[PDB]
Amino acid sequence: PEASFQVWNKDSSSKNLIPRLQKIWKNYLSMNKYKVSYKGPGPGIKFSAEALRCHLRDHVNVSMVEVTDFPFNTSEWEGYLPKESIRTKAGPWGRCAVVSSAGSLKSSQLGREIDDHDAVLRFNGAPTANFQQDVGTKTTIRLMNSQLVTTEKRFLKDSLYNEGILIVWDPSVYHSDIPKWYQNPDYNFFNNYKTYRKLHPNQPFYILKPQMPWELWDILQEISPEEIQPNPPSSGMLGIIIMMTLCDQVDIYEFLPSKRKTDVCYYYQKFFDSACTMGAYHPLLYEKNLVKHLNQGTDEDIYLLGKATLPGFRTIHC
Ligand SMILES: *[C@@H]1O[C@H](CO)[C@@H](O[C@@H]2O[C@H](CO)[C@@H](O[C@@H]3O[C@H](CO[C@H]4O[C@H](CO)[C@@H](O)[C@H](O)[C@@H]4O[C@@H]4O[C@H](CO)[C@@H](O[C@@H]5O[C@H](CO)[C@H](O)[C@H](O)[C@H]5O)[C@H](O)[C@H]4NC(C)=O)[C@@H](O)[C@H](O[C@H]4O[C@H](CO)[C@@H](O)[C@H](O)[C@@H]4O[C@@H]4O[C@H](CO)[C@@H](O[C@@H]5O[C@H](CO)[C@H](O)[C@H](O)[C@H]5O)[C@H](O)[C@H]4NC(C)=O)[C@@H]3O)[C@H](O)[C@H]2NC(C)=O)[C@H](O)[C@H]1NC(C)=O
Ligand SMILES: Nc1ccn([C@@H]2O[C@H](CO)[C@@H](O)[C@H]2O)c(=O)n1
Repeated sequence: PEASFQVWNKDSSSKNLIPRLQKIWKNYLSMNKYKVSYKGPGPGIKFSAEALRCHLRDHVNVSMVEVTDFPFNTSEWEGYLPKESIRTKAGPWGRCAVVSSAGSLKSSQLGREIDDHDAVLRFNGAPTANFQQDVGTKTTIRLMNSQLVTTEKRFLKDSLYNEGILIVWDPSVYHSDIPKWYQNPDYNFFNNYKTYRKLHPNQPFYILKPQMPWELWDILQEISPEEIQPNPPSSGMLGIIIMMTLCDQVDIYEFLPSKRKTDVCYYYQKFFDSACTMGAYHPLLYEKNLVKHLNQGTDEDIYLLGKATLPGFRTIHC
């Protein structure tokens, strides 16, 4: 007979959520922090995985702030941004993994498998020490939010960040261009970005353009059958899109949860929070519908391995 088990439900909505997280979702809708007014095609639209993958390649500009973008062409910013394009510095690569920071990675024994990709993406302060056998040992790209660069004093100190290519991103006002964003960043990380840059001139450190997270959000809101949190996508979703721009194959682990689904928010932290898996601030719930929708793997691969497989943009149709 055929096995019965549960993997992520592609049509997850707020009505599936715990009432606790339902109120939180509702409240973020209300305090429209980023002054979002969705004016696109309208809540709820169906795409084939082939078409949506191609609607994603075409309508999201994965690009980094360059020294041509005002005011990063001014004297104070001289020599601060990387000379070369990230695409020059990064691959293009063949096998790539995205390591989510979920607690569900604990005792998953993915460490060797994750190490067998040409390049590995991790987030924020997710550490390697003590976790090699569950998480891997290699860090090629690390995507971080601006809050960590602004406020985490460990960012300028801990030897871990000093591995691979770094990227910082910052939530802007909805549809804001670079100069408006620069004047009003969510966190003021510019000082610390500069200060790091002085410390490690050799290691490539990029700033994501503020437009990218909202371009991805538009598609989310357009897909979902209801209003999603008007806050940018999680680092995890942006990281998926990024690696898709740089890889043929992206294997993404414990984003879609395995059977090890747990309230433990992070593998390196000890505190419990269901919201880390299901979403509170980020529209994480709808991102996972998406990743589950584009998933080219089996449902068994999700149950056992927490593994989704999405193909990279380089290998797509029309
Ligand atoms: C992600 O990031 C993406 C990249 O940044 C981004 O994509 C960009 O989107 C923009 C839209 O938002 C889009 O902007 C348009 O740009 C047009 C010009 O582009 C050309 O120059 C830019 C320079 O930046 C370049 O990037 C682009 O590629 C174009 O270069 C051309 O490249 C061709 C390559 O294919 C090349 O052709 C090749 O040549 C080869 C030679 O061997 C070979 O032959 C190849 O086979 C051949 O293909 C070509 O030579 C070259 N051309 C040039 C000039 O360099 C603009 O035209 C356009 O502006 C118009 O539209 C906007 C609205 O969109 C209007 O506001 C604006 O006013 C313009 O409207 C025109 O207005 C004039 C004047 O009023 C009108 O003229 C009248 O016409 C009448 C009838 O004709 C009559 O004559 C009257 O007398 C005239 O007065 C005209 O009709 C109006 N047009 C229209 C349609 O109404 C616009 O700015 C940009 O191109 C995109 N970039 C890329 C790379 O795709 C993307 O948006 C980002 N994603 C997200 C989600 O944000
Ligand atoms: N329990 C968790 C914790 C985190 N995450 C994903 O991992 C990224 C890094 O924090 C987050 O941005 C999020 O995408 C997750 O899916 N589940």
